[PDB]
Amino acid sequence: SMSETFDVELTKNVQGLGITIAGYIGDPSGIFVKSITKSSAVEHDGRIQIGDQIIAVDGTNLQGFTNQQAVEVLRHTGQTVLLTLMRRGETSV
Repeated sequence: SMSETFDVELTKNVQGLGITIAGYIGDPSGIFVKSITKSSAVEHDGRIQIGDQIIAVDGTNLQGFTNQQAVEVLRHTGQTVLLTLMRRGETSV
């Protein structure tokens, strides 16, 4: 197994952060970056990539949460956000 964990301090503009994030919902888990908007704060920063897992927001660890619970933390953020992400490079399946 191998992963990278990193954090990114971001300040929203008119387009917000500029990421679309998703996880499985219904009856491993997690929420992941699906897309990054052109000219967004996230794109400008350059570190975050599609497939990165969001594992913490503003001091709140998300890894024990339901995916929708985690989504709601992101939805209710203020203008400045500290995101912690995990990027998996090797897995055993």
